[PDB]
Formats: sequence, C-alpha cells, structure tokens
Amino acid sequence: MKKVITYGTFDLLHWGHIKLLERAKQLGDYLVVAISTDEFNLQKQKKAYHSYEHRKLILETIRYVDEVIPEKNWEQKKQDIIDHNIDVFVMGDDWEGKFDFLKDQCEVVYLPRTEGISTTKIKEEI
Amino acid sequence: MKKVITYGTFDLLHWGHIKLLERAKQLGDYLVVAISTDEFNLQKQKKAYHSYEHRKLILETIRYVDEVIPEKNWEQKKQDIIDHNIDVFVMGDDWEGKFDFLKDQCEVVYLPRTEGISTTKIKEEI
Ligand SMILES: Nc1ccn([C@@H]2O[C@H](COP(=O)(O)OP(=O)(O)OC[C@@H](O)CO)[C@@H](O)[C@H]2O)c(=O)n1
Ligand SMILES: Nc1ccn([C@@H]2O[C@H](COP(=O)(O)OP(=O)(O)OC[C@@H](O)CO)[C@@H](O)[C@H]2O)c(=O)n1
Repeated sequence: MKKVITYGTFDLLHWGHIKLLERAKQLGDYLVVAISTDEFNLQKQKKAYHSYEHRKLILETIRYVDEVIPEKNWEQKKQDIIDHNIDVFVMGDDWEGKFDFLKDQCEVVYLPRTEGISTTKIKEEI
Repeated sequence: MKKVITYGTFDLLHWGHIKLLERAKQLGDYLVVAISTDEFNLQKQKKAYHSYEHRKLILETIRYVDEVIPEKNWEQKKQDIIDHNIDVFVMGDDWEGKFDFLKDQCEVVYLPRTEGISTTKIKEEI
C-alpha cells in the first residue's frame, strides 16, 4: 500500500482545499491529514475561524481523506512518517523547498496551488 | 433500496450542514442532495458567496452524499421524488410543517437544527 500524508489548517473549507486533497490522495491509495491545532496555527501567525474540533469533524467526511491526526508542532514530522509508514509527503507549492529534508525518508511532492481562491480573499470580500 | 433526498444551498459548508447530512443518510441506503442554483437562491432572497459550481464540487466529496442535482425552482419536488424513486424527504426543522404537502407521496421528516452555527453567523463574525 502507498500511504500519503499532508499537513494544514483547512479553515473555512474551499474548492482550493478540495483540489489539494484530491490530487494528494490520487498520488497513492491512502491519505492521512495532520490538521493544525489552534495553538500551532498561532505559531504560523494565523487564527482559525473554526475550532480544531469542528475543522477535524468536516475534513473526516471528505472521501479523499482516510484518517485525521492533530498537527501539534514542527518537529513531529519525521516520527509521523515512521509511525504511519508514509511513502509520499505532499504540500501546496507555497511550501516549495521547505520540507526537502524529508526526501531521505520518503518522496516529497509540491502541488501547484489553485489560483484564484484563498482564506484571505474570502474574509476580505465577505 | 430506501432512497432519501434533501434540498439546500450549503454555502460556506460548516459543521452544522455536516451533521444534517450525516443524520439524513442515517435514514436510508442512498442520499440525493439537490443544491440551490444561484438563480433559485435569489428566489429565497439570498446570495451565496460560493457559486453553484463550487458548492456542488465540495458537497459531492462528502461521504454521506451519493448524488447531487440542481434545485432550480419550488415546483420540481413532485417530479424529482418520482424520477429518483425517493422514499424519504428530510429537512432541518426550521422548515417544519412547510413540506407536509408531500406526505401523500412519501415519508416526510424534520431533524432538529444544529444550534450555534449558521452562514450568517460566519459572515457577521468575519
Ligand atoms: N488556493 C489554495 C489554497 C491552499 N492550498 C493548499 O491547502 C493546503 C493547506 O492549507 P492551509 O490551511 O493554508 O495550511 P498551511 O498553513 O499551508 O499548513 C502549514 C503547516 O501545517 C505545514 O506543516 C496547503 O497544502 C496549500 O498549498 C491550495 O492548494 N490552493
Ligand atoms: N445549523 C444548521 C444550519 C442548517 N441546517 C440545515 O441545513 C440544510 C440546508 O441548509 P441551507 O444552506 O440554509 O439551505 P435552505 O435555504 O435551508 O434550503 C431551502 C430550500 O432549498 C428548501 O426547498 C437545511 O435542511 C437546514 O435545516 C441545520 O440543520 N443546522
């Protein structure tokens, strides 16, 4: 089995998030998503409108997602790969190159973001 | 096969919608979701931040959802229920009593809304 993993906040779920999860799942045959806690989201200079409990609730229902775990800190990644027998690590390309240190453990893939949509555009126009 | 159908806009999909779809599917073996077109939304004196195309895309990925069709007008219910062989019509109880005219065709049920969350709240708080 080819196991894939991706990390993120996924607040105010939109079609750009959907498209990221879609391609990620299709890079293998099982997808794990580590969703950022509200404490960690803050370490990213961000504040989620939806709570961790509710953000995880919604994401667990999306077909592409097989299971959800919490993202608590930056250092947990290498162990996550070992614990979940991960074969592919994926993120949107705004993280291009930031996680190349995991290449010696698994395949690393950066997916081009979906142009035209973001959580900032949503709040701003709303 | 016990078929269920439900109608709605589902803009800015949140946890309240998810719990409605979860309990809707719990009622039968298959769930059809008829999503309000941007044109029909106007007839309900509303305007969705997310277009139909995008609201349908995300919705289609929810595991509880087997099939999606457009809700174009108020009158299509009778014909829809016949076309899709629906056995159970369900809506959140903020619509209680409003669709009882369908009882001569199928089983009508109302589920208690999820208090504390709504599309308007998200917009006003943002
Ligand atoms: N239009 C968009 C918006 C987002 N994304 C992707 O959505 C995923 C995560 O969305 P975020 O909520 O912004 O999570 P993020 O802050 O990028 O996670 C950062 C950290 O958890 C990494 O360890 C990312 O892979 C991002 O590239 C995308 O492809 N297209
Ligand atoms: N906290 C909430 C919010 C919404 N809902 C349910 O979500 C479904 C639809 O959400 P809406 O986007 O508000 O669509 P609506 O305008 O209610 O549909 C109207 C019309 O199409 C019916 O013929 C409804 O069954 C509603 O009761 C809920 O149970 N709990």
